[PDB]
Amino acid sequence: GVEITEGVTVTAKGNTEGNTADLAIDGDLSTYWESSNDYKWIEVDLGGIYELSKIEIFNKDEAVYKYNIYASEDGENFNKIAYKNNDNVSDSNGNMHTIDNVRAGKIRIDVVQNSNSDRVNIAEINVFGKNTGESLPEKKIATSNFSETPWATEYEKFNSDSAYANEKTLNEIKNLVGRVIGREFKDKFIFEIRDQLNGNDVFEVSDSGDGKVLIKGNNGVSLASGFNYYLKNYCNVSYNPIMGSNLKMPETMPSVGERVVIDTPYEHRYALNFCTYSYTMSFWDWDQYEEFLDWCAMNGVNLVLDIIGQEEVLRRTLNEFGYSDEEVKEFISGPAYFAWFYMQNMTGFGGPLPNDWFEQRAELGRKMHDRMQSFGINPVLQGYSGMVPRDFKEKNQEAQTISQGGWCGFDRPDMLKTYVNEGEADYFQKVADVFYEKQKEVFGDVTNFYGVDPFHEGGNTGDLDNGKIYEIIQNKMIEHDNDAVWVIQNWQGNPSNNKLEGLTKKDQAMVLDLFSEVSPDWNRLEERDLPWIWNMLHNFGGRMGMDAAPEKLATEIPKALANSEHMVGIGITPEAINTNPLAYELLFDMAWTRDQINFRTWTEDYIERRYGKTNKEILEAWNIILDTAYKKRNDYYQGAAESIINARPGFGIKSASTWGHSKIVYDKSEFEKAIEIFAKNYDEFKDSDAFLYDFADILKQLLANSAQEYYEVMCNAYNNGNGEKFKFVSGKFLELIKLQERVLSTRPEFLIGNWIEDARTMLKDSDDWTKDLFEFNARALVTTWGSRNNADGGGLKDYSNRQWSGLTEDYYYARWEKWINGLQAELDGAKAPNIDWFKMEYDWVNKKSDTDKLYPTEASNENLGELAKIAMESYSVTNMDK
Ligand SMILES: CC(=O)N[C@H]1/C(=N/OC(=O)Nc2ccccc2)O[C@H](CO)[C@@H](O)[C@@H]1O
Ligand SMILES: [Ca+2]
Repeated sequence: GVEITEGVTVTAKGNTEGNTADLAIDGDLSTYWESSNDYKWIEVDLGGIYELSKIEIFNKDEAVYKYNIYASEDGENFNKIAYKNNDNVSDSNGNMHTIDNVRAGKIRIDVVQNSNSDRVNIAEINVFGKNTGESLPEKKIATSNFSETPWATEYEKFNSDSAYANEKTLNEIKNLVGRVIGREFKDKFIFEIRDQLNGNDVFEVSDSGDGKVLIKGNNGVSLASGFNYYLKNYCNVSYNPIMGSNLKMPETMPSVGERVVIDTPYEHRYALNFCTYSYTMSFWDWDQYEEFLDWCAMNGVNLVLDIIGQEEVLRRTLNEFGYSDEEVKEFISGPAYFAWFYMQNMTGFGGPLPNDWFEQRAELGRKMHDRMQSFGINPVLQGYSGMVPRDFKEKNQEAQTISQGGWCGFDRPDMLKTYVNEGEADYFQKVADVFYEKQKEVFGDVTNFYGVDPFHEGGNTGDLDNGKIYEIIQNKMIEHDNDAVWVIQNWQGNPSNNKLEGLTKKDQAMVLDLFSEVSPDWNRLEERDLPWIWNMLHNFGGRMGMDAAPEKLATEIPKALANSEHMVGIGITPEAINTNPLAYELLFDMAWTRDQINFRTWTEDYIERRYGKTNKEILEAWNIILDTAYKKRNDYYQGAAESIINARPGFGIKSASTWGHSKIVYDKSEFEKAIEIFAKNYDEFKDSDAFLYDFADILKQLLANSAQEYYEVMCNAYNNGNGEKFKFVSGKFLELIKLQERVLSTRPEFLIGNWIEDARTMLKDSDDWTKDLFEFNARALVTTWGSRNNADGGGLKDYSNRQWSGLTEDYYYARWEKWINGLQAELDGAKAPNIDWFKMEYDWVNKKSDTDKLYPTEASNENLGELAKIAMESYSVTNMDK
């Protein structure tokens, strides 16, 4: 050994009674620790630093277990030293793991799998090593106050000094040019501040007289919109840092000709759903955020949801009410779940966050507010409605809370009673006062716009009056910022008129009609004289598929402007920004007109600048897309139609996610014609990346569509009990998925490995524990979402399903192959079992890039034209009989 038989202790973050953590180290094989929740790990302190040579683990039974062992010599960093990932059963002899004489004062054992239960266990753990004579070192989470930073000095300088602020802005608009099209095009522009045009945001583009482009605008985003206007209408250039670009500039800067002056009737152009921060932006670095804000300003956006670094604000707030930093970390979710954590739906899951997290994200948020200030983009910060942890009373006995029940199998945080009786302590007032103060401490006065949404998708209003709740929440927000505007989401008829009528100051609230392009609900808001924004939702969960509503955008936005007195803006509220760039380009365009436009000729113009060129055939393919996947519909529907490939296998499947659809409302063979045309023009257009993007989009749409048809043939073949029929069609079905995987390999944005690597690398000098945990977050979100009770009982299984390379191969295909094998076995042998899908899915979720399989961050050289012809030939609906 030698075995460390003394001074060793252990902690855990949950257990089923009375299977406490100490039962893992009590020398007794008949006693065990057992997990109760999603913290499936224990932490052994060794009473000093040892050089470990061996670690021995015993489980309570003969099930197959999988786990990862991490160690620390500094008490801060936990690095992986051992793991079990083989399918061998536990037995009476235990598992012995050799350690490379690694210095360790603490150990973590994360038992990520148990073949017999959702719940995990360690009966005993023995650690063998050589005592170093040393002891683990002492360090507390500490963050800077905004006012004490270079950010505050800069922020105030912009605020007080007009000439400085203008210089800063103009220089930023110029840096934007250098980032977007290249440094060599920067001095080809002259940027000027002008006034508003009758109280409206405005830009101008004209010729300087010496071959440069002169652009005027009342602020940053107006300038960047003039820049984009020039690129789009004169340079035939189209920028989308997420969904494909044409950035090929002419040899000479083209002349503007006659001067243009373009204003917008809208006070706000809005961007972001709480969900975007999770489904898309979870693992974004500053570079990705910088890109995004350039694209924002260029698209006219001046109002943007901002929850970056809100974990520090909450930490400082909770610290005042009896919570340690560790307890705060247990409250807050992991980095993929902030959407539903800030919307009061869930706690804990994916966590705990590393100690490093707090400072890094406060800094990222300060960085973002600096650029936003330069552009004149208002962030929407956080308001406070009463959200507290479920043990808030234990720590603050006089506090009055309301249990909020569950959300999709998760426990919702409590909610402080917004008001109490006389003679009762008012903890809404105490905690709200701290919250707004700590939010100032972390970021300063950066905005008058605050977002909070009590009772989002459920909860419980207890004994309280609905209107009185919304009266007090607003009054309190205005208390700490007299100019405050409470940004309120409008989702599925909530908040009701009765909550909304509680708003005593209508000017200081702004309601986001979240789903205005499928299900508008602004009439109720307009009738109550409430300022409101018209929003395109479009995207649910980052689910992919050809789908957009260009005609409604072209018509309904200007029509709403004319039919109303309280529409203060338009915007986007997608759950992910990863799909259908047409929709988002058209919506932000609709801000700069009071008249309806022609969606058909708009598209004709759009595709030319996107591909860099156009022709008769490419146009007619896009008309086919407009006539099919993009055709105006009048039904209710959430998201693009879902692919059967991404569905949990079975009979009578009508979607992949619980409240989704797989119904194709257009003619499939008609849509396939677009792919024929794209393939026919491939060689001419392959120099365009945005063309390849769209080709991959419609081609993977073609194969999703045909897969559905093939699935029904093979289902009919089994239900008719033969047989070698089934083998054939089931085999052609799996072959189709293998072709799909090749299609998806062509796009960097469709690679699972990019999502995952971004998770593992988003902070620097992270230990293996943090990287592994963040990869858990990335895997789980796009698949099971949560654990068994969240995936199954909760309805969240495959909610965020992705048509992604690697994921399709190792997860979607694998599910379908097992089920086929399957039915075949029976049809020949009998009979086919019930497959416990979650088990199989969570197997993949818990795999790690460094020990299991590293997914590529690099696209393939596969030929889409060629791939398209293979699709038309063998895997199409058009040729489906042959
Ligand atoms: C799981 C998830 O992300 N659900 C989101 C969500 N789900 O909406 C649905 O697709 N449908 C659905 C919503 C409520 C009840 C049943 C289905 O939309 C809301 C607004 O975009 C978000 O606030 C919810 O977080
Ligand atoms: Ca024991």
